[PDB]
Amino acid sequence: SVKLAGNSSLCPVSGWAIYSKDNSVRIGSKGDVFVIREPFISCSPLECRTFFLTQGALLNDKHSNGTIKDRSPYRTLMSCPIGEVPSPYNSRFESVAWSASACHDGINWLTIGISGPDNGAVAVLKYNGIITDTIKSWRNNILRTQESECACVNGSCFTVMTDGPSNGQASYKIFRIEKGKIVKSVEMNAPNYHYEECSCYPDSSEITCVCRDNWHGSNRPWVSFNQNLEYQIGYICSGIFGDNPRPNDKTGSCGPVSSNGANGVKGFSFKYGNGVWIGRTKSISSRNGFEMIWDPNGWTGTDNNFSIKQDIVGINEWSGYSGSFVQHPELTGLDCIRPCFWVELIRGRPKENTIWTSGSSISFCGVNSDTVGWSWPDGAELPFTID
Amino acid sequence: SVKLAGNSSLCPVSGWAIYSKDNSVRIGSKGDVFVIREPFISCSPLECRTFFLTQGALLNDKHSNGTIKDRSPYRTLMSCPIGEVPSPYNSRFESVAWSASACHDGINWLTIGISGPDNGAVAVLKYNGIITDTIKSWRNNILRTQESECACVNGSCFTVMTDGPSNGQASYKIFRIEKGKIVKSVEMNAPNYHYEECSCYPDSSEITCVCRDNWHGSNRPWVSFNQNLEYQIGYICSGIFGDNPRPNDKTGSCGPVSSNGANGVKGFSFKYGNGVWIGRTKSISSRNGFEMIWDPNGWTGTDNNFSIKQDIVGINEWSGYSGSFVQHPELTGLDCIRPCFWVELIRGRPKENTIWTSGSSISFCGVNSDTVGWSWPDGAELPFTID
Amino acid sequence: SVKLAGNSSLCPVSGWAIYSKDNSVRIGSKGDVFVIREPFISCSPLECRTFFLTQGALLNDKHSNGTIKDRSPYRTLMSCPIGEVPSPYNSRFESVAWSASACHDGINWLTIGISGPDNGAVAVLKYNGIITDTIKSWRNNILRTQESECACVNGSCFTVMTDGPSNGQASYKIFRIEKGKIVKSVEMNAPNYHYEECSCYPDSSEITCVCRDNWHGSNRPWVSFNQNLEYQIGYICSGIFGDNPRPNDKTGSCGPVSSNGANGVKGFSFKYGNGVWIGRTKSISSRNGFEMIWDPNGWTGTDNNFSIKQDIVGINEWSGYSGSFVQHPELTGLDCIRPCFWVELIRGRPKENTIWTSGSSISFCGVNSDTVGWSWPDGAELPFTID
Amino acid sequence: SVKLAGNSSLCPVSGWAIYSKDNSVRIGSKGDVFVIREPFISCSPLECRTFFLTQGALLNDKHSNGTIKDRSPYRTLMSCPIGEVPSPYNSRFESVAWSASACHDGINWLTIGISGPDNGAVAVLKYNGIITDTIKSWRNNILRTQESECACVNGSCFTVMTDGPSNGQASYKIFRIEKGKIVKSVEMNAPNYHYEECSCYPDSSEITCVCRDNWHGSNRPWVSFNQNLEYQIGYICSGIFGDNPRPNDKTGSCGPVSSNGANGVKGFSFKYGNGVWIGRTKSISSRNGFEMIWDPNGWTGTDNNFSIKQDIVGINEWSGYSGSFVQHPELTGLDCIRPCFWVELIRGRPKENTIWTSGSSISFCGVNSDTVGWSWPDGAELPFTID
Ligand SMILES: CCC(CC)O[C@@H]1C=C(P(=O)(O)OCCCCCCN=[N+]=N)C[C@H](N)[C@H]1NC(C)=O
Ligand SMILES: CCC(CC)O[C@@H]1C=C(P(=O)(O)OCCCCCCN=[N+]=N)C[C@H](N)[C@H]1NC(C)=O
Ligand SMILES: CCC(CC)O[C@@H]1C=C(P(=O)(O)OCCCCCCN=[N+]=N)C[C@H](N)[C@H]1NC(C)=O
Ligand SMILES: CCC(CC)O[C@@H]1C=C(P(=O)(O)OCCCCCCN=[N+]=N)C[C@H](N)[C@H]1NC(C)=O
Ligand SMILES: *[C@@H]1O[C@H](CO)[C@@H](O)[C@H](O)[C@H]1NC(C)=O
Ligand SMILES: *[C@@H]1O[C@H](CO)[C@@H](O)[C@H](O)[C@H]1NC(C)=O
Ligand SMILES: *[C@@H]1O[C@H](CO)[C@@H](O)[C@H](O)[C@H]1NC(C)=O
Ligand SMILES: *[C@@H]1O[C@H](CO)[C@@H](O)[C@H](O)[C@H]1NC(C)=O
Ligand SMILES: *[C@@H]1O[C@H](CO)[C@@H](O)[C@H](O)[C@H]1NC(C)=O
Ligand SMILES: *[C@@H]1O[C@H](CO)[C@@H](O)[C@H](O)[C@H]1NC(C)=O
Ligand SMILES: *[C@@H]1O[C@H](CO)[C@@H](O)[C@H](O)[C@H]1NC(C)=O
Ligand SMILES: *[C@@H]1O[C@H](CO)[C@@H](O)[C@H](O)[C@H]1NC(C)=O
Ligand SMILES: *[C@@H]1O[C@H](CO)[C@@H](O)[C@H](O)[C@H]1NC(C)=O
Ligand SMILES: *[C@@H]1O[C@H](CO)[C@@H](O)[C@H](O)[C@H]1NC(C)=O
Ligand SMILES: *[C@@H]1O[C@H](CO)[C@@H](O)[C@H](O)[C@H]1NC(C)=O
Ligand SMILES: *[C@@H]1O[C@H](CO)[C@@H](O)[C@H](O)[C@H]1NC(C)=O
Ligand SMILES: [Ca+2]
Ligand SMILES: [Ca+2]
Ligand SMILES: [Ca+2]
Ligand SMILES: [Ca+2]
Repeated sequence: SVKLAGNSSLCPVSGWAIYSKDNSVRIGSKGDVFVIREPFISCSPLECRTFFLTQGALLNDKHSNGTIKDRSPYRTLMSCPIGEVPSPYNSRFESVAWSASACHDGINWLTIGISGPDNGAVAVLKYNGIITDTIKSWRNNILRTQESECACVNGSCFTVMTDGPSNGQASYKIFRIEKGKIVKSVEMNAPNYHYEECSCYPDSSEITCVCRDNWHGSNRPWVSFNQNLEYQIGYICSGIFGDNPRPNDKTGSCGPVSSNGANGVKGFSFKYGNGVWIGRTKSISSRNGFEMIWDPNGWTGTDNNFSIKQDIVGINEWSGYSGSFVQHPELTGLDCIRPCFWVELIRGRPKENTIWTSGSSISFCGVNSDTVGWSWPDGAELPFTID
Repeated sequence: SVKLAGNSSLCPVSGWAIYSKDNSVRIGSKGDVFVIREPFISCSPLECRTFFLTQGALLNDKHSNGTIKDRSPYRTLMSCPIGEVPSPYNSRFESVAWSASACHDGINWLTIGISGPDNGAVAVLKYNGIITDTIKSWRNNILRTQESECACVNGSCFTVMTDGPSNGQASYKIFRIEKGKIVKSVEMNAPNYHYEECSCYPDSSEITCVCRDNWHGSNRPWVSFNQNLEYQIGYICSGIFGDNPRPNDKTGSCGPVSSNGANGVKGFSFKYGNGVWIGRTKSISSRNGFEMIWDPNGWTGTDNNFSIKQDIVGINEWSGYSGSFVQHPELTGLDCIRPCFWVELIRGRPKENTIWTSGSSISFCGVNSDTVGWSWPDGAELPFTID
Repeated sequence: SVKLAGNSSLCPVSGWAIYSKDNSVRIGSKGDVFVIREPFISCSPLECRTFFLTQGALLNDKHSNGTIKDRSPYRTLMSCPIGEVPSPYNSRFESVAWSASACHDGINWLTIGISGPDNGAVAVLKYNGIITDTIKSWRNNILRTQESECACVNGSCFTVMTDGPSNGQASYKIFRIEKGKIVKSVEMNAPNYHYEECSCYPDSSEITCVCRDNWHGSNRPWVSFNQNLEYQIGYICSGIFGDNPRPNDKTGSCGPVSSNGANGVKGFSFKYGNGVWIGRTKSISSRNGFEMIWDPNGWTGTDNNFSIKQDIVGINEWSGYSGSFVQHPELTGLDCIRPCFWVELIRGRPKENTIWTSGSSISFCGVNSDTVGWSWPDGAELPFTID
Repeated sequence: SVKLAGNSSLCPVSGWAIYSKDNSVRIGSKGDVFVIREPFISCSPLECRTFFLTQGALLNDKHSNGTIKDRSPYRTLMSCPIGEVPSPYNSRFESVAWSASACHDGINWLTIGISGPDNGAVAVLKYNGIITDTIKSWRNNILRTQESECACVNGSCFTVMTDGPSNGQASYKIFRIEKGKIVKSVEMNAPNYHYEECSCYPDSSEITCVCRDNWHGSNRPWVSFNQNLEYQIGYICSGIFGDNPRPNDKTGSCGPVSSNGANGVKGFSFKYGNGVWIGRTKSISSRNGFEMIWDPNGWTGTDNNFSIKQDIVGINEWSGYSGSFVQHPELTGLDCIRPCFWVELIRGRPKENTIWTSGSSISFCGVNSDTVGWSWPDGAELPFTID
């Protein structure tokens, strides 16, 4: 076992090849499948796993009732092999959690699970499944984290947490973690910015996080930092607006775009110099569709001009959260960090007539070979028997 | 593989971080989950497992009928990874048993499973799943043991067994076990004491057991011993009374507290010099709630004064048995033996209107970092379909 | 990996300690559990497994209909860890089979699965799951084998097969198998003997098989042989008659006891010089109860006098087949081959009002420490929903 | 780990011994079993696995509705151990796919999964579960592949893909793949030939593929090639016609036999000089029965004369696709490549009155020891509850 280096740059990619699909909701009609949301993928140097927040309940059972609710003492962070349905028969228990992150440093898994009251939640950090640290809410207002993988470089792993309002100014901290122990943290000085649910990836020994402004931004905020937590902040400048909801595409801003800026969805993007690969919903107003868009000047430039779109989920189909995950050279044998992404396909409440909310997932990896657009949606027929 | 040393002292702890939650009863509404009681956790130098006594039946099936009953030829000791629901698809078979213990010496698992008639029960000891010894009832009155992990030091493991009445004087024996073979035993000379269901942990090469006085004590008895089975006995002196039922807190005794002393619940406590960490129910009269209390003078002093309470399960929620488990330095990389605990959350009979009784579990580990009180209860909605 | 020696003698045993119980039928009321019969246990130098003949169907499903029937193209030999219920989620596939045997030589598993028409059945031999030999019926009348483990000594494994009538003289062959290849066979010259379903175990470099005379013997036939297949034959002489059905105990014979001799049940016994440990049903007329009896002169002497009985299953409870299995020194660390046994607890047809027949299992290992009699029966409540 | 050589010739075989049977459809009546079709087997140097295209749904659940349909975004390539039922609790996720292939080079698994639109489908190649290449449709008309294992020789693996009409001339390409990367491809110049769903096996360092002519041939086309993709083409000359549908046996042709040539079924055959082992349906008009036929002159000669038939599935029972798989010397310890085959037993639509279509499987391996004909059919009773 050797620590992941994380010093190479992101692989160049022309399109996105399909990597996995679990069909969780379709299978959970009959099989014993957890009610989940906030899924994400992360890889060790030997496998990729799907992590997820269960609701302590199965699909099509009465305890799925009320699962629109975000935070309870029943929620647990669990994981299973990528592409398999999350069941009690194939899932590893990770942590008690209603917000989470996880990543592998090359030697062992770090998991981060936040539970406890809204006014005093505690993140429990584990390394190889042993508790190695805790951090308690410093603003007493829903201490919360990425809902996607943390990022590792040279034996350290990194994450972002938020505490305070989700509809106004809050407080955002970056953490350096070594063998599950917090060895440094910094509070970002980011007045008028809003960071939620960051998608963070390593690139050339530094971390780049693309997050969600749930306050007053329909473009996405970003924070980038090196191993010592020296950080910079901005918003993606492209007029191909990344959040949901958002306005129609038009001239962008390098600061938060107020139009349709309140609310949001977890997302990601990958920076390539001045260019950006953006994943987003197809609808400007709800969690429908998914597409990947290459804007060669979109990280730093404000026009609404792009060079490539690839369809992922059709406009009339349900999408949800999305996030980055990477495959490092130690896993792939490549000379670059391979970028991949996942999409959560949310079914049930609030859009559909059910007692429950749950999701399935799809994922893709970036390649420089031929790809195609299509739609790979959830495919379950709702409502279910229990509804 | 190397034997666990067990020579370091208990880690200092300021609070209890949440470690696991299985949601067994909620999941067993639909999934194939064993009817269980008497769960406990124990760790090897590589993983922690949940051990439990099944009823040879699944939740929501007719064979769960009558599972208030303690002893039958259908009960088996099985185990699964911590935090996973106990199913026939993820559980390792250990022993035929209606009372049990288990622990790992650093090389292999010892399990102890008692079965047979009330007038002549036999404990079957296994090391790495091979039968290595038996011990038969010496009082012909329900030979029985810890219902939690045994404790290992320097290649030997240790347990306590009781035979005789549960409402009067009985007989209590301590055993030293090496590779599943009993190499020494002693009968404790403890007139007017009652020991049931001991929670035993290693600390500085000696074993400390905190047990249940089911006869006439609402504080908890203790027995401590070294590897040669030279032992001392007492009761926890604190007026923060540890058993359930019990009286309201008041001046304690270093002997059995007669008030509300009959009956009891399995529990634990950790000794730190003159101080004690006590886990107990919140109700004085039934198995409701759970809390951890630090009394800095409570091992040896009789006042009802404490310095720290942390809530675990709310007063209006069902609790049940609780027990110690430790994580040794060989597992954690620490310089001390880490104390942890589990709580059984009992659902069904006798408190609820069901044909069945079963439990889920929560667990916590001691840390010297920030923690919080909350309630993490079972969460199943009873009755079930089968009722 | 090293070949099992099989050169030590059988461990001396005073009684039988309980080793496993699966509760298959009770669990299969709800869980996904195979309809099985003809279970047996066998151990490698690392684990013990339960082998069984499935009916290609689950309990409580319509395809369990008609499972009184012995031979079909749907039956498969599968295995799972000892004490676990045989499900499609925990069972390894071994062979297509309606009669079987299996054993581990110290390096790999041999399995033997017989399938095909009654007039031309073929045994398929596999070593480490690769087909290594076949043997075809030589009498065109239900080629069939042990339904329990084969026996290994010094890199060779041994079994017995029968072809011809089950109610008259048939033909019986002994086979020596090396890495799944038949290297020698002999036809036993045994006029007026009947051998079915042999329970064969190694002892002092030789194999002893105790079988079932389904023709005209209520005591059990035996055949013993060395590695070169030089063999001797006899019947257990004790008047503690071993088969079911049988007469009440009285003076025995060293030849087949005609009284109630037609029909039978698979069984076993262990030879200790002139003495014998006999396992048998408690009823003389049906598959009810189980008990172990030590007769110190019963291998070679004809009196109905015994020195020890231990109860296993009560007289009013269903039993079924039973068989030997051993644990060699390479597994246990002992200086002798440890004798163990299993009992099949048959439920459904023909004794009960169901569409189906299936079994659960119990097992025990011989020890020289304290033991007790009891009853550990199946415990399912019939009929089931599907009936 | 060492690359498979693939330089020895095919083992000589006199008959086919039964290797596995899963009973998937029978078990899926109650258990949680995927709706599948297009199953196939492939082996590593350590195990054999069943690969299959799921429909993202379970048997006896409403999402099995409409599963006669071939191509959807819900279909996934998954695998499980040979002989086990394909469930979400025992199946490894491989790829998103509605057409597939897989094989092991001695070091790692290659999988090939085709998904996307009919007018632009993309094959995603993975080596050890990491995406290593893609190939996009070059004729924009259902890019598609073997539905059975690819073939490996000396660190390279080989497959055939088709793009264009299934009822007229299409385009056929052969690919050489090294560690999941396409290192060479060639378009076969095969005017008036039709290649679908090739069964390809290694033999003496070359690959032989026997396929399906869905255009105008009731005998089977073949293509053989060496590692550099120098290829030859023909049709099996025997008058024992291999496809379904077909005419009654009569004088054959070395070119496509037009009589009943439209449509087809995936199949295989093994070449032994001028002779051929043919597997085929028993019915000339539908997917009923299965039999193996040795024609000692049938590869190159046109008579309808044969030397050996062995029955596999009875004339009145449902069959389906069939395919080759091999076991190399590195797995078996033999000096030749062992030929084996599988049969898909298709149940449901279009032949039966159900909402769904799914299959079970049987397999056999070639031996030079005694064998027998029989019928090992699916055995499920249709319709099911959901119908
Ligand atoms: C902004 C970050 C964060 C601030 C607490 O909130 C996150 C947002 C979401 P999100 O998917 O946007 O929520 C959908 C709400 C649907 C409301 C429907 C109303 N109908 N009814 N009843 C889910 C997350 N688990 C949640 N995180 C935590 C930790 O709770
Ligand atoms: C005191 C130790 C021991 C002495 C035999 O009894 C233990 C106590 C308990 P406990 O949880 O306190 O029992 C709850 C009784 C509820 C009675 C309800 C009445 N309604 N009805 N019908 C469970 C344990 N398995 C049991 N051990 C064994 C070996 O049987
Ligand atoms: C004697 C050896 C052998 C000779 C073929 O027969 C064995 C005997 C039995 P056994 O348990 O004794 O059978 C119970 C019969 C119950 C009949 C009930 C009648 N009611 N109805 N319908 C099971 C075995 N699988 C069977 N072996 C094979 C290979 O078929
Ligand atoms: C010829 C190769 C290929 C050309 C696209 O078609 C293959 C043929 C079959 P096949 O088993 O022959 O199809 C059975 C059709 C039954 C029709 C019943 C009509 N009733 N209704 N509604 C299955 C395969 N998945 C399919 N491959 C792909 C990639 O779709
Ligand atoms: C990353 O570090 C490795 C190991 O020293 C080195 O070979 C490589 O050049 C670095 N890569 C980049 C892209 O900087
Ligand atoms: C869901 O919860 C509501 C409100 O507590 C209740 O009225 C309803 O019956 C529940 N439904 C189910 C299926 O449990
Ligand atoms: C990586 O960490 C090592 C060891 O802590 C440190 O000495 C070094 O500066 C770091 N290397 C890089 C390339 O950032
Ligand atoms: C326990 O033993 C180890 C190994 O000899 C030693 O380093 C350590 O000091 C001991 N610890 C204590 C706390 O006594
Ligand atoms: C439970 O057992 C009782 C008493 O034997 C019986 O009357 C009742 O019907 C049973 N219930 C179920 C669901 O089996
Ligand atoms: C531990 O056991 C060893 C070996 O049996 C013994 O010699 C020694 O006294 C013990 N050590 C301690 C530290 O108790
Ligand atoms: C069996 O063989 C071993 C190894 O040579 C030897 O030590 C032993 O004496 C033999 N045992 C008996 C009981 O013959
Ligand atoms: C069992 O089979 C019989 C006879 O074929 C049939 O009449 C009966 O309905 C079947 N029962 C079930 C539950 O399938
Ligand atoms: C065991 O097998 C070996 C090797 O085939 C042989 O030489 C020897 O005679 C046998 N030994 C015993 C103790 O039977
Ligand atoms: C295949 O290669 C091996 C290894 O060099 C060699 O021993 C063998 O003769 C070859 N086999 C054939 C049948 O050509
Ligand atoms: C199957 O689909 C058809 C057509 O969409 C529908 O009318 C029918 O009810 C469905 N059946 C089930 C069991 O879902
Ligand atoms: C096998 O591959 C090697 C290495 O690429 C090559 O040098 C050789 O020609 C090939 N050998 C055979 C026997 O085809
Ligand atoms: Ca926003
Ligand atoms: Ca008490
Ligand atoms: Ca008889
Ligand atoms: Ca054709």
